[PDB]
Amino acid sequence: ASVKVAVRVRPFNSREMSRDSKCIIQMSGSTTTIVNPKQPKETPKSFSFDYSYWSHTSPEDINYASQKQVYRDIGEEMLQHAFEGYNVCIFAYGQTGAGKSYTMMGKQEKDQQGIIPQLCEDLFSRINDTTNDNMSYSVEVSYMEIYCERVRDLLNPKNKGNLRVREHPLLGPYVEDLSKLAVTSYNDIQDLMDSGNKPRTVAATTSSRSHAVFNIIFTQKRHDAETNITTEKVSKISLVDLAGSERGANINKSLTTLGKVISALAEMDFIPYRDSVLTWLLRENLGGNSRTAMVAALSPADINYDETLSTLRYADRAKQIRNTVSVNH
Ligand SMILES: Nc1ncnc2c1ncn2[C@@H]1O[C@H](COP(=O)(O)OP(=O)(O)NP(=O)(O)O)[C@@H](O)[C@H]1O
Ligand SMILES: [Mg+2]
Repeated sequence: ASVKVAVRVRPFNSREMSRDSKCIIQMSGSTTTIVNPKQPKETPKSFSFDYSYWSHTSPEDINYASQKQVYRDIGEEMLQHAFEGYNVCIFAYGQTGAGKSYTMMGKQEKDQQGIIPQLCEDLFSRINDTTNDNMSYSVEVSYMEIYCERVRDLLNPKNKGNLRVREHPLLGPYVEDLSKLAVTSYNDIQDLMDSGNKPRTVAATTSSRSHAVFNIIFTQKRHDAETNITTEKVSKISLVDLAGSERGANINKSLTTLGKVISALAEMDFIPYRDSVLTWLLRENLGGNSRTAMVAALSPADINYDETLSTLRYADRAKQIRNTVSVNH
């Protein structure tokens, strides 16, 4: 199962309009072409991707990609693998201010919800539409923050101590004492989501330097009538919103390493998964038993050409990543 990759271009931001920025990003079909505003006559660079989201204009535009449409595409696709029993992972990557959070979390207001809110709703909606009484479900959630290789339990602010990332001798990495709460309804998991988004530390001492990881352990129990054993079907849903690649540093280790892992996997001995908390935890999502997808946010502005071309190249490498996947039953 190769890593699926989507790119999404947002509208101009205040910094760009103030510089009379021109749009150097062009989308057609599954192709994305970027123009070099420095070398206009150089041949433009095109990239092929599984999903191309043109969100530079507005919803009044027939060719605009909305939150809903982005979700209903790669969002339902991954949620369905989850239902199939696969571990799943969707992570947003890109330049600081490119639109990673808008894509993953969006705005809790009218029409603006991102992939995480929409997936949670869909997940509960589907569970509640189950008509087979032999099927029962359990949804547990965890939300954390990674900043300077330090882990914070976003579902438990009261705790001011950063959690320890460990390696279970047989079950893989995991954050110690990370809250894992059970929720029986969309509203509950949404109130937990809002609570977590408020606890997040983006203060002002500027732009996001931390990564957020939203984990849902979705368990499907099937009851067999004749003998009383209950087969469990488990799938972990990891929704990641990283810090912008932006434009001794322990504030950026995870990001730099993430790029190395991505490239070394695309090249495929040995990978620095352990060089950073971010790559250590998501090890299995990167090169392991997981259905993984990347969503690459991109500025449409000429002033961000290097940053955006950089993104497109890492987005391109990810596509080359292949993971051995097996349903968990
Ligand atoms: N598709 C979109 N439509 C409308 N506004 C958008 C869209 N994508 C991003 N934005 C806005 O542009 C800014 C970038 O948002 P997000 O907040 O999405 O950035 P990152 O998450 O790109 N930033 P950072 O964490 O600092 O690297 C925000 O003010 C968003 O409201
Ligand atoms: Mg952000």
